[PDB]
This record gives sequence, C-alpha cells and structure tokens, in this order.
Amino acid sequence: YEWLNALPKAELHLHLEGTLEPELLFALAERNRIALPWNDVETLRKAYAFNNLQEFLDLYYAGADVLRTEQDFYDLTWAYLQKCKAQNVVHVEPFFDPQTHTDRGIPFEVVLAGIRAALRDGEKLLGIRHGLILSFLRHLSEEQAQKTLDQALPFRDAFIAVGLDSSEVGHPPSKFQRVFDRARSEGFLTVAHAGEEGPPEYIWEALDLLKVERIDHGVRAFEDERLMRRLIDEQIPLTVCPLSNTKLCVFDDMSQHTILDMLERGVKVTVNSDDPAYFGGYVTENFHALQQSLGMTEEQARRLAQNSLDARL
Ligand code: HPA
Ligand SMILES: [Zn+2]
Repeated sequence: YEWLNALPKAELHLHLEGTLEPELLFALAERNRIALPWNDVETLRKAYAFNNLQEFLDLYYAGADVLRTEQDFYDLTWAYLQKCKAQNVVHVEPFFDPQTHTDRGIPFEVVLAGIRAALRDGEKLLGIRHGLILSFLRHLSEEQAQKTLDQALPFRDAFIAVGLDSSEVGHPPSKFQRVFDRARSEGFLTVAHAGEEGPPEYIWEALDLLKVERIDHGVRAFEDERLMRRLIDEQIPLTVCPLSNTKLCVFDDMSQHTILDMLERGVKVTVNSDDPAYFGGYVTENFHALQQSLGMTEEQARRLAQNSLDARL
C-alpha cells in the first residue's frame, strides 16, 4: 500500500461531486442550514449500497443539494486536492456536472469560481497540475447540453475538454454528436463515458462520432475483439475504475476484473477512483484492490501509473 501510495500518479477519471465525503456533506448542510433526509453520517454512509449505476446516480445527485456557494465548491475541490497530495497524485483532469447545479439555481460563474480557486491552490501550494473537464448529463437532452455549452464559451479556457456522464444505457453518444461537434469547433478536446454499463457499440460511437481522446471506463470493450485490436493499435487510453465497477456490480467481484488482462494485451488502461466518496477509496485504494484481488505486481503497478502520465491531455 505505502509503496503503491508513493508512486507518482495522474487521475484522469474523477467526478468532483463524487468526492463528497459524508462528513463534508453534513458540515456543508449545517453551514447552509439544510435539513437532511439522513439522520446521521452513519445512516448516509450505509445508504452507499448499489445494485447498479442508476441507484448510485440517484444518491449521487441527491447529495449535490448541499453544494450552494462558491466556498462550498472550493471546500469540495480543495479536500480532494489534499487527498491527491497525500497519495502523490501529481496531476488531475477532473469532471464536474454544471447542469446538476445550474438546474438547481446555482450560477455557473459561482460553481467555476470555487473549483478554479481550489485548482489554483492545488498547483501553487501542492504542485498539482490540473485540466478541468466539463461533463454533460447524458440522461438530459442535447438541447440542454447546448445551453450549457453556451454558458461555457466565455469560460472555455478553463476547460481542456467536454465529457459525458450519467445514465449510459439508452442514451448513446450519438445523442450528443451535435454539441460535441460544436464543442470541438469551439476548441474543446473531447472524452466520454462508454462501455461501463453500455455495450461495445457505444464505445465505437464515442470513438468515431464524438471523436474522444480517451474512453472513460471502457471495460465492456472486452466483449469486442475487433474493438480490442483497435484499442491496442491506436493506443487510445482507457480510464478504468476498479472499485466503481465492483460497487456498481459491473463485475460481481474484484477477482473478475479484466483490467490487468487488458494491460497485458497492450491496452493503454489507467487506474482511477471515479467517485471515491461513494466507492470507499481513492486512486491508491484502487491500485491496492488490484494487488489484493488480482495479485497485481509492482511491475504492472509502475506501468499503470506511467500510462496515466502518458495519457494526460
Ligand atoms: O462513473 C460514472 N458513470 C456514469 N455516470 C457517473 N456520474 C459520476 N460518475 C459516473
Ligand atoms: Zn465516472
């Protein structure tokens, strides 16, 4: 663990909203004078049992209620950056879901201000390079995403890319082809969630329609040999999230996970925590799980860590 924790890493698949520790949620609710449904930290913490992606999302979005002021968004981001320092993550390219907040009345400028301020401290104080990624909510309409992109334009230099998260199944990448087209035209790089719960086809769509630079999750690509051969050949990065896949039942067990298999075949896989506050582990806890349940070696450890550095945008 300590050896794993000492490795220099880059986290390329992480939702800032998914770093909302139960404790923080309660503290922010207190500061905002919000009455929580949950009786105590422990009660919220045991609500963290998921049968699938959606059950997690429902709670995930619920917690986002406490995020209301700039200082809120700073605290959220700064807390995570401190974890990064602790676990020697030297570079971050995090997600956030502006719609989750803007649809709640919180000004776009307020959300960005808080996060940006934290990112600034992260680099000058902690020496952590950042690349903010704006993610669209895929269960919502492409029109709603277009309206979000319009908000983002004056801010565009604050984002290295646009992403796509939320309920995958039934909301294929193609649904957002237009806004992604416009995003790139406006100077955004692109990434996307594909093949978490969705089929290999969704991954092809991400690659060819949304023209992403990397696939987020992408584990279901294992079902498609033709796709696998492309991945290996094009060295397109995959931001794999071990604990997330386990907690969401993508794999019935960590021993079932295919990330090492992919690694040995030549796929540019990386290790990420995704939604750490919800899956009970940050990036180091993810590396560790691979070691305990898959007998991962230091050898493959150095390699995964390196890929994450290489796959920086
Ligand atoms: O990992 C994820 N998958 C889909 N939607 C999400 N919203 C936060 N994390 C995720
Ligand atoms: Zn994710």
